[PDB]
Amino acid sequence: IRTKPHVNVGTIGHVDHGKTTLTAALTYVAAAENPNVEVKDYGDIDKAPEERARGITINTAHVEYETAKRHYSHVDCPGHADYIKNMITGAAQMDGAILVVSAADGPMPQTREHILLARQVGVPYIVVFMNKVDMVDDPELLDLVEMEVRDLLNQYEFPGDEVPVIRGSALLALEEMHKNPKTKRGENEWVDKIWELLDAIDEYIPTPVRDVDKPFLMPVEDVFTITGRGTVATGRIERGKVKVGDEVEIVGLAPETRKTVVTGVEMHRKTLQEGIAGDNVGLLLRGVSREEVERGQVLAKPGSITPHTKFEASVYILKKEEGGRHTGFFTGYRPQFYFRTTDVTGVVRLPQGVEMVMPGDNVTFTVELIKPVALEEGLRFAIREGGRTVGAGVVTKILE
Amino acid sequence: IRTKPHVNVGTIGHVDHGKTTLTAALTYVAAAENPNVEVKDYGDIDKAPEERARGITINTAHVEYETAKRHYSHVDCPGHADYIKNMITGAAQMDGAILVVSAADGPMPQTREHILLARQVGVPYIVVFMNKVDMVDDPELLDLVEMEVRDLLNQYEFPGDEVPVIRGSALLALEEMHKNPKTKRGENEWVDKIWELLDAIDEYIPTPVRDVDKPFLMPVEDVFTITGRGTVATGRIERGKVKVGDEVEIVGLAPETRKTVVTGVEMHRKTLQEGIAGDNVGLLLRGVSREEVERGQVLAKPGSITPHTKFEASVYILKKEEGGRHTGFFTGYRPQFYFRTTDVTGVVRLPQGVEMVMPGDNVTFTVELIKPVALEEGLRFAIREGGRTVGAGVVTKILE
Amino acid sequence: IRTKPHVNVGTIGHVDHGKTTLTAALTYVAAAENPNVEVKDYGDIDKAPEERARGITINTAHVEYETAKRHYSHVDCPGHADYIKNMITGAAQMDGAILVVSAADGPMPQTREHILLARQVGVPYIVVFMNKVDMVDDPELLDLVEMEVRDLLNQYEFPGDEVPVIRGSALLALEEMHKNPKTKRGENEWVDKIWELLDAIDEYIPTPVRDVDKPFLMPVEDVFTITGRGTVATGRIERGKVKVGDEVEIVGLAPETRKTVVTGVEMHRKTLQEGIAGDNVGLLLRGVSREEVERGQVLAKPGSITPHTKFEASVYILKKEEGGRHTGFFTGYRPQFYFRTTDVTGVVRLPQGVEMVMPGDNVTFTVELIKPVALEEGLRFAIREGGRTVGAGVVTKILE
RNA sequence: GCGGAUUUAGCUCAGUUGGGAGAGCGCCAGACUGAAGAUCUGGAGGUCCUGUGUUCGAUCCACAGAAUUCGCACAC
RNA sequence: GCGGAUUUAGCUCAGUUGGGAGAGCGCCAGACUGAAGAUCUGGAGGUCCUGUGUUCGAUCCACAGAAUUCGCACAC
RNA sequence: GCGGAUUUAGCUCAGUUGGGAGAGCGCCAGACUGAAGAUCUGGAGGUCCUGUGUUCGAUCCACAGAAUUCGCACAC
Ligand SMILES: CC/C=C/[C@@H](OC(N)=O)[C@@H](Cl)[C@H](O)CC(=O)[C@@H](O)[C@H](O)[C@H](C)/C(Cl)=C/C=C/C=C(C)/C=C/C=C/C(=O)O[C@@H]1C[C@@H](C(=O)O)CC[C@@H]1O
Ligand SMILES: CC/C=C/[C@@H](OC(N)=O)[C@@H](Cl)[C@H](O)CC(=O)[C@@H](O)[C@H](O)[C@H](C)/C(Cl)=C/C=C/C=C(C)/C=C/C=C/C(=O)O[C@@H]1C[C@@H](C(=O)O)CC[C@@H]1O
Ligand SMILES: CC/C=C/[C@@H](OC(N)=O)[C@@H](Cl)[C@H](O)CC(=O)[C@@H](O)[C@H](O)[C@H](C)/C(Cl)=C/C=C/C=C(C)/C=C/C=C/C(=O)O[C@@H]1C[C@@H](C(=O)O)CC[C@@H]1O
Ligand SMILES: Nc1nc2c(ncn2[C@@H]2O[C@H](COP(=O)(O)OP(=O)(O)NP(=O)(O)O)[C@@H](O)[C@H]2O)c(=O)[nH]1
Ligand SMILES: Nc1nc2c(ncn2[C@@H]2O[C@H](COP(=O)(O)OP(=O)(O)NP(=O)(O)O)[C@@H](O)[C@H]2O)c(=O)[nH]1
Ligand SMILES: Nc1nc2c(ncn2[C@@H]2O[C@H](COP(=O)(O)OP(=O)(O)NP(=O)(O)O)[C@@H](O)[C@H]2O)c(=O)[nH]1
Ligand SMILES: [Mg+2]
Ligand SMILES: [Mg+2]
Ligand SMILES: [Mg+2]
Repeated sequence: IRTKPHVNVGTIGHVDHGKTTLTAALTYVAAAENPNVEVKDYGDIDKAPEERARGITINTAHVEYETAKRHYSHVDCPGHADYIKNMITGAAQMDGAILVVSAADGPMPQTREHILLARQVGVPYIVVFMNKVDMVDDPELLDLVEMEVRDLLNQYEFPGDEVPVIRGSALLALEEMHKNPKTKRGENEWVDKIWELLDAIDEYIPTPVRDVDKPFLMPVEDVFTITGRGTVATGRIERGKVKVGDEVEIVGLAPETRKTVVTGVEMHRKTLQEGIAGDNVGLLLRGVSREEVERGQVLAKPGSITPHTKFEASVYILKKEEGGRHTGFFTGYRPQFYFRTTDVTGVVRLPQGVEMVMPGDNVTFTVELIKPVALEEGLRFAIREGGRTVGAGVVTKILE
Repeated sequence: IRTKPHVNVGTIGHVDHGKTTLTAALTYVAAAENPNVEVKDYGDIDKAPEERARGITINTAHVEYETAKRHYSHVDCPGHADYIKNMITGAAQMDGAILVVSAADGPMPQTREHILLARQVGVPYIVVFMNKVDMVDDPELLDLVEMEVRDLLNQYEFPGDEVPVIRGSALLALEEMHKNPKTKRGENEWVDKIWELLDAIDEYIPTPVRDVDKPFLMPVEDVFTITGRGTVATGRIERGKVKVGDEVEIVGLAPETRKTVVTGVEMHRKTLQEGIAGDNVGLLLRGVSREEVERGQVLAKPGSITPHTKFEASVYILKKEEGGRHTGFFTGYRPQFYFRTTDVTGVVRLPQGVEMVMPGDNVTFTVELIKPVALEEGLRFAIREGGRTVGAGVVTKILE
Repeated sequence: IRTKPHVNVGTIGHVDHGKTTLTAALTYVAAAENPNVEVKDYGDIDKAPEERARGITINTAHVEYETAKRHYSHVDCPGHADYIKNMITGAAQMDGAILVVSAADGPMPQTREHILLARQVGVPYIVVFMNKVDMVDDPELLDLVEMEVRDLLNQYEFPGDEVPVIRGSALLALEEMHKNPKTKRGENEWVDKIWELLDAIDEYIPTPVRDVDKPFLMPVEDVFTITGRGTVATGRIERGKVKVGDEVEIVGLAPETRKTVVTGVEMHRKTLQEGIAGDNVGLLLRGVSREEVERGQVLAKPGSITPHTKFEASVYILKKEEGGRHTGFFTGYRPQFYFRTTDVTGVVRLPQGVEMVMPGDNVTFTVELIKPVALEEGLRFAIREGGRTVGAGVVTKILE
């Protein structure tokens, strides 16, 4: 149901500091208007039996909403160390984010780690939201805990002292949107900190510009059997657009390029004609159950960039100084490689010249994924092995 | 069509002495009443073109009937040496039998061999029926030929002089039931010897007690494509009971456990609800032609005791003195093993202790059937190789 | 639509001398009557885009017609050296032919080669048609160019001076049948040379006698998907006859003997009951597209002479003197063998006696075709390797 | 459930009465060829389908199994 | 039925005019390791897809085949 | 998307704290047999599923992967 500017964002921060809560406080604060802005409550997201059981976001969750000017595609990341993988993924099919941060616990393990991941994953812009303020009173402490986030956002090459420290409270401002569902701006002093936070979004993040000029390509971000029909693959398409009924294909993880039909093309549960650039679309397909498509492949019309096992690439191994490894490695190294959606382990086989790649080193070499994948010379990709990120690089070529 | 006590029995004796004839003389003598007791004439049984052609029972045949008190499941065994296999089988899914014996030919090769088989196969009780009397007149000969059957039934550990020697004539008493179809007891002096014979059945054999408390299990005794539908597997179930329409399985001879439906559950050609314990039932199945089930497997609902190739067992090798072998044997010995229904050759592999099993020896060891089978620790089984029985034993364990 | 005597013939001669033209001049000259004799124009035959593009007959073409007495099955052969293969084929499912020869170019490469092929392929009778006369005027040249064809037809063991030299013009006599469609004999002096040519056919070729007393056997000469139905296999059957609806089989080239149905049995596009002996029939089949039958096999009812890879044979290797090879050869020799329809390479393996077959030599030995084929002891066959014919021989036996 | 077959060297076929099997085609050598193919002379290879019995000893006989093949029947 | 390709070492690719082909990746050695992986130095391997012709001699040329690939047509 | 398993010699199973694993069943030897089978005494074989980290050193520990298995959920 076409209309406004669909930008991509999200919340990423330590565990239990607020990512998940300050989310409804968007599907309410800016929902207190537009019939578009719907009912995205807390326990709403954390649908998972376990999630709500443990009390933490494990599984990635995304709940849209629109200010006035721009429409948004805001994703909610988990904070537990155990689940960065998921977290990572998200921050990949987005651009620019809200650094959820406890104003009562200062920075923390994930605080860093996440920003760092951001830094690593290259993310565009960030804006703090010094939250849980209400728990904090002593001012010498509220200032004192902004001087550390600037400090930190610096350390990880970032606007540091240039960034917005929208001190606020995700809960109080959400206990309001609950009482008075349609409270508007300039009404609640808590539903105000929120706006300042958006007046920083619209204010910090510039644009979600792209291009739908090159074929079907859906970085399959998700899959489910939606009762009564076939199955849908949610996932912010990079470059394509899908008018239901398009003979398609899945290019990746699965053996051969599976073909089916887009006879199902929703979007935010609100059917669209043919989703476009960066729009987190969501289509069904005729003849491809879940058993026919998993997070990872690239739903791509017959003929879009092919699947590969081998290939070549220009890589930059981060120094330990950048969270990379501290010991070089040589051929036989099998670190999983990340390609937008999924991640697959590949067996590095250094060039017939180099002998031992080292931290800091910037090099070239071959790879041989344990599975198949959508490759294209220039297709920049990331590398992480046991515990952390090691180096970034591009697909300099292809071999099979 | 439920009602009386279904006991299991049969006729076993030399070839041409009478087993097959003194059979109708039951489906008549006690048929001269109850509408249940039907038309089971001679040539009726020997349906086989060849059987009636050669003049001998080759193929196993069973024709029910009921006295007054108990109902019976009486089976007719062949006598020719060439066909003991069949004979054996029968005497397995029965209990207690009528030793058909010519009163004009004394005991004979099969006389012994069969009793012995009985003895070997462990059979409960036996009652002679010194037959063809009419051919015999001289009394010093009728007594004289009872003193040898006691003598013999002794030799093969049996009630010997305790057993019933119901001297009689299977033909004359069957030429009556032919003339006067409904002649009753105390009428024909030949149709009387018959009763004395039953008044010895009811009198000798005690009970056919059992239990239907453990799953589907049909020792598939027979198979045929019954015009217009699918196919039926006759075979006195040991422990189960089948209400038509039960999703089932065949566990044995065939590769994998074939699944189908009991949409066909006759019994004596007289449909029953759900046949039970030791009742020689007879059910059809949806999706399993003859080409899907052969004498041997165990029609057993999904989950009953599994199929095995390997396994362990406690065995008693009979001494030569007991009709067993006279030379020991060692590993590499491939004697077929008998499991209720069918019989399969297995490659004995003695324990890593014993070197040469000997007659008389009672031992333990491994086996490895040439095919698959329904095993269960405690599942007692028999062994016979070329020509005779060698030893009996139980499935002490299982291996695969 | 049964009626007259179906004899088999054709035109074979150098390239561009006339084979293709003096063809319509039959579907016209003798068509100027009988409604049977239809519209077979020049460019009609050469339907092929390329054929008419290059200006030469590459592809074999056959266009029927009937004099008065006998009906004919006349085939048009290509002349270009590049396409003898095709040419050859034709002259196989025919008998007796018209040596098309330019009266303005004397004999030529193919002139010889073709006659020779004829001679080689054993062909029965031949009649010249010294054509393009109109281009020629000087008589000392028209005689002079008949004295060379007799000369030649001699050289290649033939009636030589006994044969008909029906001097004529295929074009002029075809420019008439165009103007006056129903011009009759004794009318056009050019449409007369034609008759003389037929009055030489009927006059030279004696009979197309045969026998339909042995099973289905269609030397599959052609295949096409005929819009709306299944597919048809044209091809002068040797011995069979096919009433539509016959369960059939294809015995050759294809892996296993494919079975289908003759639910389609045309003939000259004029349905017949059940085509017969030597009649270039044409039947469809239920369940065998083109993808199920190619030029070569033998459509032969279930059970006709089997497929073979190995086999034995009595062979006569032609001397160089006969256009055969000039160097002997030994085991390992893989010359393609010709069997009526298709031709397949086979690996000769000389007998455990001979060491080196030589030109002139007449021998015996084994073969092992690269594919499967319809064999029968006595099934005479020809041999040609790179460029030419080498020797003829029969299937003395079979091996697999 | 019953009857006839046939089971042998990697392949196709032989052969026999118990002292334990032979051909071609491969196969690998040596000769010849730069090499290949062809050829010549050699060589290796078989639990003689399996068990048990009998025998001093079983490819063989007896008794029992098995695979593949042509047939006979039967709640048939 | 007709035309273009491409056929090479176990894998992926080279290479050339007739005297008979070279790389990586395997592969196996030797060094180093308790061993592995990594590495270093060696080694083996190709009937140059097949036949025939021509030649003293064919990976190569000629004539004929074959597999896989992109196209052309046709009772089409 | 989340959790429990289990991964070891050709096969079936052991075993442990970091100095690097043991049984049967095969497997091949030698004895015995003409040979077979049986038996006796020997022998060979495992990257301890994979990478990296830590360590002097990894089957083992840590961090990351993988296959197979039992469960939990979800435009579910
Ligand atoms: C899903 C597939 C997606 C792939 C792409 O993703 C995208 N974009 O989707 C990849 Cl291909 C990106 O396109 C690549 C990209 O964007 C590039 O631009 C790179 O990102 C860029 C070249 C890098 Cl790699 C920058 C790294 C900067 C690191 C810094 C400043 C480190 C922080 C140091 C502070 C600190 O104190 O850290 C502590 C201590 C430390 C120690 O002890 O030294 C250890 C670590 C600790 O945290
Ligand atoms: C279908 C599968 C069914 C299996 C079961 O079956 C069932 N039950 O269904 C089996 Cl598992 C049974 O459950 C086992 C069972 O029941 C046990 O109780 C055994 O049966 C029991 C331990 C045995 Cl084995 C007793 C044997 C007795 C033998 C005697 C008394 C021998 C006779 C001697 C006389 C004679 O002179 O014979 C001559 C001469 C002789 C020579 O020369 O010495 C040779 C032979 C001649 O005939
Ligand atoms: C499609 C399968 C069909 C197979 C059959 O097909 C059928 N029938 O369908 C085959 Cl199985 C036939 O049934 C076989 C058959 O019929 C037999 O009867 C043979 O045909 C017969 C035994 C032969 Cl082989 C005769 C050959 C005669 C050759 C001659 C007289 C040669 C001419 C010489 C003149 C000359 O100067 O030639 C020059 C010079 C020369 C040189 O230099 O020496 C070289 C060549 C030049 O042209
Ligand atoms: N005092 C105070 N408590 C808050 C505020 N925001 C959230 N909380 C409390 O913290 C709880 C859990 O925080 P939540 O938003 O789910 O954390 P998260 O970012 O999803 N972390 P993770 O998913 O990784 O466990 C809330 O339910 C609420 O009680 C706030 O602004 N002030
Ligand atoms: N005199 C006389 N003959 C009899 C008697 N019973 C049977 N017979 C004869 O013996 C014939 C065959 O006997 P039958 O019962 O078939 O023998 P069986 O027990 O089936 N033996 P098998 O089947 O092994 O051949 C009968 O048809 C009949 O003529 C009897 O009591 N007296
Ligand atoms: N002067 C003259 N020209 C003729 C005559 N017959 C044919 N032609 C010419 O030659 C042309 C081509 O001859 P055609 O019959 O197709 O030759 P073909 O026998 O099919 N040879 P190929 O098919 O092998 O090329 C005709 O179109 C026509 O112009 C004739 O009798 N006289
Ligand atoms: Mg969260
Ligand atoms: Mg009988
Ligand atoms: Mg032509």
